Amino acid sequence: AVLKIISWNVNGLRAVHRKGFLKWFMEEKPDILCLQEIKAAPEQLPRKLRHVEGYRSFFTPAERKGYSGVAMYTKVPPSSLREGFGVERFDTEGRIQIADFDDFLLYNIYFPNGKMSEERLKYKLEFYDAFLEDVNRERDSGRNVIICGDFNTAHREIDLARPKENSNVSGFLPVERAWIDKFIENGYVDTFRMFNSDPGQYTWWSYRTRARERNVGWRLDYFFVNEEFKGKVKRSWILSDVMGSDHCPIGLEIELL
Amino acid sequence: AVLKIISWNVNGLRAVHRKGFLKWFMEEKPDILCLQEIKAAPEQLPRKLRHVEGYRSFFTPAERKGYSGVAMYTKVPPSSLREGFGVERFDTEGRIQIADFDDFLLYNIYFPNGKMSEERLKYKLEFYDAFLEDVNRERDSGRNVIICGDFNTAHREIDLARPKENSNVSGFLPVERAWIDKFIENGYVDTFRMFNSDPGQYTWWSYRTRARERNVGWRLDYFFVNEEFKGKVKRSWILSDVMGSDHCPIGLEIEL
DNA sequence: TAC
Ligand SMILES: [Mg+2]
Ligand SMILES: [Mg+2]
Repeated sequence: AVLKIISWNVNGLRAVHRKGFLKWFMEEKPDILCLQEIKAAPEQLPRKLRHVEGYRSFFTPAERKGYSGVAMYTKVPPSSLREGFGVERFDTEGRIQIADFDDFLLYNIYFPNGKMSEERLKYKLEFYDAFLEDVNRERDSGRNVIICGDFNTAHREIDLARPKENSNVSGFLPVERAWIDKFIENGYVDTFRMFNSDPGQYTWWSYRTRARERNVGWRLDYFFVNEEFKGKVKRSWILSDVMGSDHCPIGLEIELL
Repeated sequence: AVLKIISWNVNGLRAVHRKGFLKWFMEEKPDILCLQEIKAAPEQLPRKLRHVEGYRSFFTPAERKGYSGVAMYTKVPPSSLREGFGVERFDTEGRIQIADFDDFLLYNIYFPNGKMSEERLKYKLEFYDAFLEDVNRERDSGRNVIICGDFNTAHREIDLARPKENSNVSGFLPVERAWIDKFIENGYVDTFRMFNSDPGQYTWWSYRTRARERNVGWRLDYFFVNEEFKGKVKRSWILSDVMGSDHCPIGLEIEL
């Protein structure tokens, strides 16, 4: 069987809903949909948006109103849902969904943005570490893992149009890039890079200066899998033509027998 | 599907081979690669360089040793290959490959350089004309055409850092610039200019005075298509960060 | 910097 997973930072779920997100959803027909940056209060979202037919939905909102939050729609009944690493400061921000689908755990993570201050760069980097711990523990216990979402970092120079200009900016600091190196080094694989080695493949573009249409962007959204499981991924692609947010969606297809 | 074509004046194929050209090739994975200025004698090129796995290769060398020559690597063979306009003085210089891939003909042309003398400026301008005749005839017969390579001319002031300084130099003469106007006027489209209107977009830089790193260069390498076919090009870009020659590669992507 |  083929299983299709889509990840998308929607930059506010009401914003894209007004833009016809539900129509794109019914067109795309993923088995599981992972969303980052919901912003809205789940209980007071449109009923049509909470209960889309054929899917069970899960919302993990931040404590702060109108901020962060993630969500998962799934055709597959999950055998558990965990919403944190069990570390207070990392679990109150609405960044974490870990869903068990038997063949694999699926991590839907909105990784912190480090731009706004030095405090938040530290917080991001330490979130990186807590996530590595968590996924390693699950992986060593024998679970296959799929990790998707917005990492807020471009891995290599190939992953953003403007590498030199940003070597000093959060999202392309050598500290952040080393963590991804270390993460990969721990037995995890950047799925998109299994199939496509071309530059100019991006998932986020600045709203300012017509950047998307000039294709001056970054790859911030990844699907990762543990090494053992990699032979199950048939494809990993970028849905470049889907608009409505400063991020575009990314797809994963896995084959399971 | 999506088909990727790359055009690159390698300024001598041995020179860039030594510089790790084969490694860039395997990184980039074009469906078709078009190369201008081979210089070397095909039969005595490295076997690794002639027979790269996954590609058929075609070399069209000049009669003159160590001079000019063009080449095409292609994952999918063409059904025909023509190596000239059928005009003697234009066809002995290793400047011309016309490959038929059914959906389109692909012209891989190393256009002549007019700097060295008045004789060669005339030769270049008349080569321009013979090429216009040819592509027009193929286009009128209904074929879709992609033309790529080194035109040895910057079209407009936007296409070189130093326009006033060179209004008197071959490569930016008004005579050469008018021919590109007339060529476009004949129903052909400068693909790069469909997507990017910024200045400072160049494909060649002088080796002297750190010109590349000061970005004082020229756009001399183009992908052109006939008007009818233009809706099929998804993108046309310059691969600025690829080194090894005084020219950098340019890319085309088409959806068939 | 166009040799
Ligand atoms: Mg956002
Ligand atoms: Mg040269």
